[PDB]
Amino acid sequence: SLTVKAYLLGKEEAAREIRRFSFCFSPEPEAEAAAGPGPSERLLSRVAVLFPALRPGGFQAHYRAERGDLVAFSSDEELTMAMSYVKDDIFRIYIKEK
Amino acid sequence: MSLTVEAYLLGKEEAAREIRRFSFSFSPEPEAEAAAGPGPSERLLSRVAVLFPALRPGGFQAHYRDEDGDLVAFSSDEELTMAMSYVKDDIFAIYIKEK
Repeated sequence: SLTVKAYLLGKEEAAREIRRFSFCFSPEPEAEAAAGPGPSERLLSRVAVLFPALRPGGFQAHYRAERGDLVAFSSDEELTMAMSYVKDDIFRIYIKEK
Repeated sequence: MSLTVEAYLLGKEEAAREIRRFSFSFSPEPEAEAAAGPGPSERLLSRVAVLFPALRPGGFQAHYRDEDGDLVAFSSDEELTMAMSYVKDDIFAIYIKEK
């Protein structure tokens, strides 16, 4: 399992709301239903129901890189890399509504 | 078994406004038929309301400290079972904040 921590940012980039959810170390939930994506579409799904303060699918999750800068990710291929940075079982990300 | 839950009221300067505690049951949920999903969360959030009338009845969010210490606004039973996993004693501390 892997707990993913999300950080809500308003106008002053200030933590608006904080929530976490238990994730599976597996690559994807389904094998047949999955039509390409998996982790991204899954995470972005929770963040929506967890952060109703903003649109359901009108937001972009930005993750810190080796440099620290923010990189709005939206693809499974990007997730597998994001986890490569964190050595622990905690995946932190910056949530921002479009 | 029993478990006392301590709540901390926060105003504008995040200063302790009011302090109150209530005896809780170690059981998973109070009812089995009436319960329509939730249990501990809906139960705790119920007391905090009657205990902290200074704010809205259901217009508040309880934040609990994590392994890191940061505040995590919880609102689901699944989140409660985890919060208790942190505290080893029979005292559950939480930060109450009115929306």
